[PDB]
Amino acid sequence: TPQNITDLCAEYHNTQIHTLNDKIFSYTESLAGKREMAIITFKNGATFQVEVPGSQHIDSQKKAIERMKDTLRIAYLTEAKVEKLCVWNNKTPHAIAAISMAN
Amino acid sequence: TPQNITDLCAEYHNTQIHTLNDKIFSYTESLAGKREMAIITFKNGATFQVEVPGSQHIDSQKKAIERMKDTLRIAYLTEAKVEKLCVWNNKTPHAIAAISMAN
Amino acid sequence: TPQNITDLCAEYHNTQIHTLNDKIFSYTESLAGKREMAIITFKNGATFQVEVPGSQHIDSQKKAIERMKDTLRIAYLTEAKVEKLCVWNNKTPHAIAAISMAN
Amino acid sequence: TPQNITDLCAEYHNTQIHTLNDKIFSYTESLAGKREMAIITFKNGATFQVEVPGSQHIDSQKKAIERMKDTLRIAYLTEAKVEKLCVWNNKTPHAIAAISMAN
Amino acid sequence: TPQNITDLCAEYHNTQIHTLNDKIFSYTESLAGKREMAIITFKNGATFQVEVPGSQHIDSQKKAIERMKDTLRIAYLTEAKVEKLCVWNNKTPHAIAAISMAN
Repeated sequence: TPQNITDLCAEYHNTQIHTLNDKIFSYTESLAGKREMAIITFKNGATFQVEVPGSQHIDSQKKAIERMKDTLRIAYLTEAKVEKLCVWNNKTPHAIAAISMAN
Repeated sequence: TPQNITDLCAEYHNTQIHTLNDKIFSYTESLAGKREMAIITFKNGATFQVEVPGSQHIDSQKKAIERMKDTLRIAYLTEAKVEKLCVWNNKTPHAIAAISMAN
Repeated sequence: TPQNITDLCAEYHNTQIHTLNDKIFSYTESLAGKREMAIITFKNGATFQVEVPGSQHIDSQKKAIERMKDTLRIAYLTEAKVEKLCVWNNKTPHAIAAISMAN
Repeated sequence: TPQNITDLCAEYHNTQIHTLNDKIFSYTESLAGKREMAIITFKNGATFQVEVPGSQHIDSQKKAIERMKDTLRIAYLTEAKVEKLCVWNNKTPHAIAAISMAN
Repeated sequence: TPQNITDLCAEYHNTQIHTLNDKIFSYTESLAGKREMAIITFKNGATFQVEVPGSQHIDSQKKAIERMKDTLRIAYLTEAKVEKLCVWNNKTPHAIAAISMAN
């Protein structure tokens, strides 16, 4: 298994690492039909989503999508520094695949 | 895919944005039959609900409704500032579709 | 839908409002068979339960019963002020139907 | 329904009350197969388990077992004082049936 | 049942105890397909995973794997000291089987 987010991210196509080293500036979540998603931003203007679950996702990802939204909410509320995000860059906003937190 | 709450809200019929920029004043939840819901208020008097799950909701919204009540409870307890709510205005109290949190 | 806990409470028989305006003094939880319940008290001694799920409950209430126990535990640990409880008074201890928190 | 943990405990065979009036000293949890359980200790050395779910358990206890592990973890992390435990004493470590927390 | 993490760990083949007595330095989680996992590190460089649920795991472990990831997240965010990890050391990074928190 990968030992860090960068190596993990590199195992997939259409991804990139963003380095934030900053707490989340805003947290948005929606229960509206077909937009059951979360959106975060950072003070540098960067915006990211956790995608609406869809046919691109495999079954094993469903619980992990829900966990990620849990993680972003509590990170936001505790002002935890986000080190890096692994994202898919073929979506707008870029779609979160992985998160690391440090410092 | 929308990049913020305002753009997301605009995709739906019978919605509007309320700007609060304030912590939640009160949090109420019920387990009584047919009233399994949450109600929040702000010190300006504004009252909002998370609706009881019903036939106006698609399968994908059900988990998101449960998440929203989780979010409102922990926002209330941490005194997190609510920036905006996207609501359906064809319900009373107006029914929450989305929330953004920021300072 | 109801604007507040008092109006919600009045939609049901065998209920009353207790106004506490105080934090929970004690929290008790059981996994023992046929007693899978929570009990709370306030400083004055008044005692309330979240009932064991039973025949009186409709299916939609089951997730709400679990949420209520989650709410009581975190309210207890954070010393959140409980404003009101809506309770069924045909049980002993009185059985919680709804809770409002406000500072 | 019982008004408190001591009365609840007395409804069962093979139980006793431990009065700790102390925070949890250590919290242990395992995902290893057939040992999916939690263990806590107190500074006095007293050790308690949440049992692995088994044939002795009824369906209604499954969620409550998960909830108790949730409760012990957050009590441990918040340094919440544990008042009493109701335990089954026909197991080693003694198996938790119920917990009370008070200031 | 085992009374502590060291004795639990010894019940299994291909395990060892690591003694950290330190808070988690970094927390990483992924929702990417086939890498639905968490990774933690300590400041001494030690790196550990919660393995992706697979066919090595029995059904009772599935909920416990999710719980473990919940625990590591909240331990990280609260700066809780991790005492020991029981790991399988036939995986790289070593795969977490159990955790103890004290002190």
